[PDB]
Amino acid sequence: KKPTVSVFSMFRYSNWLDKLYMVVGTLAAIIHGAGLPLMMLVFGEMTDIFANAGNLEDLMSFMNLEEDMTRYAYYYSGIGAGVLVAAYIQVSFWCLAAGRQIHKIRKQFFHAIMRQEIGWFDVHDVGELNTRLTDDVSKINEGIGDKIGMFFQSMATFFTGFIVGFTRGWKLTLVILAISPVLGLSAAVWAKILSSFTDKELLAYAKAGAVAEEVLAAIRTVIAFGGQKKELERYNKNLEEAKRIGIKKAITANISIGAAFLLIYASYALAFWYGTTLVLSGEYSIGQVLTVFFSVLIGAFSVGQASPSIEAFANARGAAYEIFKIIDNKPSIDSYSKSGHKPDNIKGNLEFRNVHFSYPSRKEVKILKGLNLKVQSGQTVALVGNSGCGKSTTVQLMQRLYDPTEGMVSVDGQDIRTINVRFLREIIGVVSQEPVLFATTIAENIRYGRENVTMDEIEKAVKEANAYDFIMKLPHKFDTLVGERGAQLSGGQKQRIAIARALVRNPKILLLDEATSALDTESEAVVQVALDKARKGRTTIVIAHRLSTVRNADVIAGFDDGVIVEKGNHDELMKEKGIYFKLVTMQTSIPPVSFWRIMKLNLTEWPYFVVGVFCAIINGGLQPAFAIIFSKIIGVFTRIDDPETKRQNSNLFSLLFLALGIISFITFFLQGFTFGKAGEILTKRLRYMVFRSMLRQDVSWFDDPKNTTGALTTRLANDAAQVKGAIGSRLAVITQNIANLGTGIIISFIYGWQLTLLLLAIVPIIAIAGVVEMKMLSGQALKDKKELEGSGKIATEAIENFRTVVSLTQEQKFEHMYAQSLQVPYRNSLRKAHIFGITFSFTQAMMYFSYAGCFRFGAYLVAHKLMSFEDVLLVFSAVVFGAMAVGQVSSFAPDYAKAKISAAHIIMIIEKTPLIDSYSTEGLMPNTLEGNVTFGEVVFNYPTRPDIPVLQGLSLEVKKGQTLALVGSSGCGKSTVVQLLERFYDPLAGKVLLDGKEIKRLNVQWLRAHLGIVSQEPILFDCSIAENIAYGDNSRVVSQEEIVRAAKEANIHAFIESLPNKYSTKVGDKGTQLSGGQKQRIAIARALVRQPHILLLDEATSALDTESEKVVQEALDKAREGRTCIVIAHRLSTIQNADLIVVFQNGRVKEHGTHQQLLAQKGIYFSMVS
Ligand SMILES: O[C@@H](COc1cccc2ncccc12)CN1CCN([C@@H]2c3ccccc3[C@@H]3[C@H](c4ccccc42)C3(F)F)CC1
Ligand SMILES: O[C@@H](COc1cccc2ncccc12)CN1CCN([C@@H]2c3ccccc3[C@@H]3[C@H](c4ccccc42)C3(F)F)CC1
Ligand SMILES: Nc1ncnc2c1ncn2[C@@H]1O[C@H](COP(=O)(O)OP(=O)(O)OP(=O)(O)O)[C@@H](O)[C@H]1O
Repeated sequence: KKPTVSVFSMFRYSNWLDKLYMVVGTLAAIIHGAGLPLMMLVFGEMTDIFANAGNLEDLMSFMNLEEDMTRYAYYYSGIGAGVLVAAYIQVSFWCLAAGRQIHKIRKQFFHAIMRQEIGWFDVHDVGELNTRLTDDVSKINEGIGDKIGMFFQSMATFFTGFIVGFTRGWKLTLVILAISPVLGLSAAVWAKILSSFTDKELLAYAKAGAVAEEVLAAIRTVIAFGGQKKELERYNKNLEEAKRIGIKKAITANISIGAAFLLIYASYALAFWYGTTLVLSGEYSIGQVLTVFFSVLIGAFSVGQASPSIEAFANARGAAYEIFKIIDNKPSIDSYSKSGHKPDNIKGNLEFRNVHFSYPSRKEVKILKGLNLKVQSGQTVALVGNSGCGKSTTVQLMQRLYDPTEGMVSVDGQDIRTINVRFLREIIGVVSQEPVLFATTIAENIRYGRENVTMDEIEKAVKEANAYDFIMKLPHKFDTLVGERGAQLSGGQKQRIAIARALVRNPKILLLDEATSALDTESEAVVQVALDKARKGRTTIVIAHRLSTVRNADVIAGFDDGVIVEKGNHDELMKEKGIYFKLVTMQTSIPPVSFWRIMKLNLTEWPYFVVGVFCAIINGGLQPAFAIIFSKIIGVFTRIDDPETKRQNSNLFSLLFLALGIISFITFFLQGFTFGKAGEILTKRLRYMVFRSMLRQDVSWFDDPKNTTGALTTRLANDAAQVKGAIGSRLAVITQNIANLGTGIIISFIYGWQLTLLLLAIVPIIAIAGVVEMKMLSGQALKDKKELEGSGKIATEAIENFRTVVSLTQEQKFEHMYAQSLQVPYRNSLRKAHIFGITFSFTQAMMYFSYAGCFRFGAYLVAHKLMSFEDVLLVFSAVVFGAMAVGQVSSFAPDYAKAKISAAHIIMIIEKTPLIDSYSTEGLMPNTLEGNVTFGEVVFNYPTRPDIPVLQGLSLEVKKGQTLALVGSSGCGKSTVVQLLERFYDPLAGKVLLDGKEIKRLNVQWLRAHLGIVSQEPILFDCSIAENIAYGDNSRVVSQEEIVRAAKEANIHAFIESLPNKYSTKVGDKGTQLSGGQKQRIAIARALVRQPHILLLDEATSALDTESEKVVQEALDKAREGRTCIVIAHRLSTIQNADLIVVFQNGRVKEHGTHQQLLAQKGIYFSMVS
């Protein structure tokens, strides 16, 4: 973060080869940059040879104009040969040196990250650390890459040009030197603008991007509450600012380039005026004036080309400071370490004694105050207590995830503090609540625990757990491919295979932490069976929720208020009547779009396009005008006239130069203004329409795997801003290229056809040379960050779940995987360095060889009296310099192909029409609904995978005032029925009624606004508390009285009153931290403001504590009252407070009856409640 680090300390991983590369690259760069200010020295003397003979011929009316020009053809070929070799060395060597140093840094930085222990990752954000690995290293690479050689080349050009200017003629050099600072400043500004191109500016758009992300991620709730119009309004309000910022950016860029060109042409005019004054006197010659002026001007404008390199180097140092800080940091308990104490046969005897512990982030407070245990081999320890006493702190402390501030922990006599770190974490097997799985196969995940394991032990471990049927029935058996972070598998299966993975390690001291994790009922029972199967000959500390499995335990340690007080088995705790007994009583592809359609999108802004095309014509018509004026101004001295006529003509031509500069600035500003405004308006309109279309489309469209939230926001952020490049930029590029190149070719053919025909063969190569130079100066080949995606995925999945990784003792494994994934792109970059170097060198050298070829043929033609020197200059400066300008213009513009590809998607999504339209005004909104929801033989299938049906003709019938309960396995039709009753999807078959009226003819907006729902998981908006609670009945301004009475009804109007600012806190962020109980209560409060006639809930309490669950449950029970409320919950939570129970079996209903019938009969419901 600090750029104040020594220059040479940056080059710390420099081998001998890298240092030799740097020195030879620097020498080659100094050589290469001395060519252009030297070609204007040969070009000056060549002009004198042509001009001197021209005076002699005119006086006589071309003897040695063909012999002398032979020598100067060699000089151009020599300078071109040097640039052919020097430029190859400069670009390739510096890129090779940087490509090698960064490879060491990238591997070494990942070595430091894995070395750091838990606690370092608490202070250092995992997201920020992941960002530094992928972006800061790239910043370093850009800083120490080709830009250093570019800086050396620019400085060499500056010094060589000024030396040549002073040596040839000092009088003219001083005049340009006086105005040199402003030229250098303008060049530096233009270079910084050019380098800061091709990177998307999302700082302005982030405001709207946050809203888009939150809406699209939570599209279910937005559709449920019918707030889509409000979200669209908010999105437009946010979009306006980004539109303004984009307009300003475009205007600034065009102003900068226009100022650069204006200064160039003004310098031309002043220098030529003073040069004519000198030449008429006789101090100088036309060739000497050309040499001095061109050399000094190139030198002055080249000192600004090195400006981006200095800033890049400073930023590289600043970004490398933190990376080097992490590298040289030594953890105290690092897993690597160096050997350590290691017993042969550790029997296993845990020991806690005076354990005082505090979390490093908040060490001012303490959680542990003297925990002490005496569990020996073969026993079992259980922990019971309230939420907040620190029942997982000891779990993390046992396997040396931290260090106790006071006291000691011992195992088998010896203290843990003197023990080999790898051995300890190897003998300590652990499981947690979340069964995190890696992207590799199930068998590969199993092998991840211990590498040197064959298939036989994996089979044994799977047999021990419960997977030898679940994975065998699945395709691909053991090697089943885990995809999309374990999308196929569900929670219980992941937990079972995580138990198997823990079994694979064959540990000696097991350690379970909240393994239950409320995995419904059957999954929970199976997990408990697997857990008890696992615990046979192992010292375990079993922390369990619901406090039912803790009954059977050798020592049920009572974790209450730090130091454990309650102790003993169930009978002793029952006699003592402590926290254990109390809580026990408590519990018991797309075809391309034609250019015409894309053009029609921005048709409403036609005047902008008209003015822009006119300005593009006037702007592109400037290079041939410059060629004509240059040829005329040199021909003024070529011919024999009287001095006064020469002076007057030269002054006229200088004024023409100044007028050209003024026109260039004006047209650049106007073209930028018009085209930028048109593009920004088009982008805003496209984003608005795409967002509206996305909101209108049904849930099935979002459920499609291609249409993910990330993909949709990427479309809305990138493609809707790239579409503008297929109309305005395309028109400007084509118009400018035509109006310069065609005009130059036509003018050249009129004045000379032989030389034009010869020069028409190098035009493609010169244009490609300009394109290559412009695509290297802007770093377009360096902003790319592809071919490292696999390594980035490995790094992310190893740094995000670093706790599981460090508990699994796998650092060398991930290090080697990262190195292997980095190996191939290293060699690819090494080859691409040479490829790019040779391409740049050849393309640059063609520009130097063109002089020799063109002027040799021109010498022949002039000798044989077929044209004049002025015509040769006109043809050259119109066919070659025009080609350079064509190549440069065609590169400083967005790519046309990607623009049309994005426009295809934009046009596809804009015109899309849904099935369940959410904007259909047609409807039959009645007076009052009695909430009679019935289902008849309804068969439904998911749209993404219409292969196995979910519903098999359900039959359902509910009257007003009756509370219906439905129970079944997890993932069954209950959630799908909830979705379908709200008309989220379309049933394939069956009928849905509502007070005798079919659901087809009911208005969608009326239905979704006529009832309220509570989501299975708590979903919250980042708006204020007042807005988040007023996000219920929309299209109506609500008062605070309704809000407060709903909060009172929801049993939440205590915590809100116990908060600063009351009903104004920024909910979902800052320090609100509602946990889960308060989130559920505020969600049901938001659902209660609408006063729905029918209320739907689905597993509100899923993974809450043993205290906040009761408050939410009683709030739900109170909220029902006289409403047609459907309820899905965890078994006895609300199943017995209802009236009728519905049983689901493979989607279709199984039995229908009251509680007494189902309980008395030996049915499935009795089976799962026995
Ligand atoms: O390609 C080399 C070598 O070019 C030649 C070699 C040999 C003979 C030649 N004969 C005639 C013309 C070029 C010749 C020169 N580039 C030409 C292109 N510069 C670009 C550039 C881009 C767009 C508009 C104007 C400019 C000009 C300088 C500049 C300043 C800062 C950042 C970038 C640049 C500027 F703003 F003033 C870099 C140097
Ligand atoms: O092709 C033109 C015009 O380019 C464009 C025209 C219109 C629109 C454009 N839009 C985007 C990019 C380029 C555009 C640019 N060359 C390249 C830049 N000059 C090079 C050059 C090289 C290094 C440093 C400074 C310069 C500048 C002039 C100069 C004088 C004598 C010999 C060569 C040159 C100078 F010493 F003062 C020639 C014109
Ligand atoms: N990442 C963390 N950084 C700092 N303090 C934390 C962090 N996680 C938890 N704590 C604090 O550590 C203390 C003990 O946490 P505790 O073990 O009770 O966590 P838990 O997730 O509720 O688990 P358990 O229910 O098993 O006890 C609490 O005061 C808690 O706020």
